[PDB]
Amino acid sequence: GRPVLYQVVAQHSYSAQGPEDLGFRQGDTVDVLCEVDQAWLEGHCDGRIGIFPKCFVVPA
Repeated sequence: GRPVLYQVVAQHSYSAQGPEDLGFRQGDTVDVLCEVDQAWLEGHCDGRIGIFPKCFVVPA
């Protein structure tokens, strides 16, 4: 299992283009699973797991 580092809140919406992407709505809570890169995070939301830009979320 992937432990949840912390939760973040989406400040901007984001639509997933492929299966590696995590999409979400503005206001969704996201469970961060990996601090991938300077600009990318891996997380879970609504059963889905994927990566997304760090600049779309703020700490929960």
